[PDB]
Amino acid sequence: MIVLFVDFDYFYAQVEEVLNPSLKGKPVVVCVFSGRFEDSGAVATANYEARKFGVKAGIPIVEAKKILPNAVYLPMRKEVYQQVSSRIMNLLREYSEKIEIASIDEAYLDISDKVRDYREAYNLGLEIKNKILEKEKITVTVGISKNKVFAKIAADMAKPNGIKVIDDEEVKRLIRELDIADVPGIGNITAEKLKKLGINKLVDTLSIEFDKLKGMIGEAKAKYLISLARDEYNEPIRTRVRKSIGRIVTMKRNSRNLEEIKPYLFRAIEESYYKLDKRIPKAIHVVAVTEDLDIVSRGRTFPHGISKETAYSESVKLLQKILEEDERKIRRIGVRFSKFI
DNA sequence: GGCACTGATCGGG
DNA sequence: GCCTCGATCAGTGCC
Ligand SMILES: Nc1ccn([C@H]2C[C@H](O)[C@@H](COP(=O)(O)OP(=O)(O)OP(=O)(O)O)O2)c(=O)n1
Ligand SMILES: [Ca+2]
Ligand SMILES: [Ca+2]
Ligand SMILES: [Ca+2]
Repeated sequence: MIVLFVDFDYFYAQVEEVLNPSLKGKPVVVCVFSGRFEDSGAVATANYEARKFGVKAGIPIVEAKKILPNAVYLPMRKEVYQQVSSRIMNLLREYSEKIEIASIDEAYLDISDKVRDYREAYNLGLEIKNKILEKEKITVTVGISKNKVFAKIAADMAKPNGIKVIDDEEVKRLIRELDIADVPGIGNITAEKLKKLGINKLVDTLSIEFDKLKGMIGEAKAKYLISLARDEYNEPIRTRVRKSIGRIVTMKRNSRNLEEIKPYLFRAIEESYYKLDKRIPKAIHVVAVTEDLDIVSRGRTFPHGISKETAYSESVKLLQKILEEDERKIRRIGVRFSKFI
């Protein structure tokens, strides 16, 4: 088919600029402050003026300040970005009945029934860009190609404030030339399991015999890569259904005292029910992040919905199970809810 | 043998 | 750091 992928530019930082245009041209850094002490936490994202100098998503706020001590550091206002995002997604709904909202700032549209060729798709992407800038003053990047994967690769290639088509010949080109590490779904861990098999371009997956592949990276990832390499990857645009909702907070200090952990757990439950809104979950998981940043979790499913009160008692029992079965101290604690009615 | 669960892992935003 | 974060894996109960 023809797939049009849309990815909002430096999204959180850009929303802050739209709400305060005085920020334009200055380096802006959106931060997630944990609360342990002044400037503990991580950068969620930064605009290009800050990113130019190495201030990127994930780094410690303290490291960012080392690099650009005079930048504007703003606390993440996720609920604001979520509202702006919801409005832009509503705009995209008008350009295709088949839309897949992939995350807070990305969506795929199947525009097969809306255009005959790539020339026409390109024009449709420009139209969408202009509509989003018109209504919300947000810039975005558009990628277009024959499937979801190469559409995303296109947008990657053209950001910021871009638009690009990857046509059939170029798809055949990329299967040959593009490094596997640049293929969506290959991370550091799988990339280096591939290097260690010698695989470094997509075409190579087709000459290695399946089980050396499957054996090392898994059945699913092997099939995925092979289908891309055969130019046979087809995955429809499907509406996404939220499968879980939760909240995990950082404690003021590592601990494995139940009475000390409890107040953070109950706050996580409270904030989680607020986010659930009308969704009633049948499953609850307590989730612990250990001092060495590992993640442990224990859950229970009920043949019925979980009332806040049942969430409160069950969560303590689940936290207790985690304390027995793992002796590392806990750094972050929260819950996730799922299996909605 | 293979389906339905579970917690851990991996890739990603 | 936190997720309006989900998919897939190995280990297992089960038919
Ligand atoms: N480790 C990360 C990565 C991303 N985000 C959030 C903030 C980003 O703005 C948003 C979108 O991700 P991109 O990965 O799309 O980030 P920008 O949109 O920030 O980057 P770009 O303009 O390159 O797309 O998700 C986050 O909180 N933590
Ligand atoms: Ca994105
Ligand atoms: Ca983006
Ligand atoms: Ca990559």
